Amino acid sequence: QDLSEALKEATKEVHIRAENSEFMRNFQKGQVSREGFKLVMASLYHIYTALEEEIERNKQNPVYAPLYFPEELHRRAALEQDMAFWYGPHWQEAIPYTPATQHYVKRLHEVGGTHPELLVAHAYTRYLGDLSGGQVLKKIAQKAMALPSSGEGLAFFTFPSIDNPTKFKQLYRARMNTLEMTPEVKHRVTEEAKTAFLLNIELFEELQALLT
Ligand code: HEM
Repeated sequence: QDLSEALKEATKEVHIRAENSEFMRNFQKGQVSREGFKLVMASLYHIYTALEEEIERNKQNPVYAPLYFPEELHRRAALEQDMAFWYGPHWQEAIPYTPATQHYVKRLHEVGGTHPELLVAHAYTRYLGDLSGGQVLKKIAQKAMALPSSGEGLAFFTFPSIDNPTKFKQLYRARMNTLEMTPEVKHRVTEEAKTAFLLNIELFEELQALLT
């Protein structure tokens, strides 16, 4: 059984739960506020910053290397543009860094520093979702907040080096399936992907509480 299928199957239940967190439910319905959106985007900025520092650390490591697609997928530069848009030119000092974001970042560094064979779980959880449902969420954010089609403020959701998100997803999946894989590693990759999802759910629970 292929890793990319194992992961999708192992995370389908927790995905249903992540979509039905209060924050994403509100989001889905078009009820995102500028404050809420700013909080989540500032949190992703720290998260992707951590994920991508660790992808760099391990880019030559064969437990990750076949998924090294910085030009196409990396999000940090995009989030930096979005932060300047939403928080202004001194965004670096304005943006929050919540404890639930700190927790996710911490685990990202643990995985990247000490269990890099699990980094694929974290890249899967974030990038493949960004290439799928992320595009749906973009449209909702755009309509809710009157964001222009020109893309300012939504650089995170825009992949200028991928023509077709779905084709790239297929490539990414086919490359996932070339990773060297023992039952040990596979079993723990799918577990870690479930933790990645939980860390996101916990971020969302946290943000909702901060907002209400
Ligand atoms: C309201 C919130 C969300 C909506 C509406 C949503 C929507 C979707 C949709 C429509 C797909 C494609 C389904 C398919 O190809 O069969 C999907 C895939 C995915 N989503 Fe989500 N999603 C949401 C939240 C999340 C969150 C919080 C994460 C992770 C943190 C996530 C991660 C993924 C991943 C990794 C995939 C690809 C699954 C695979 O093909 O292996 N999404 N999302």
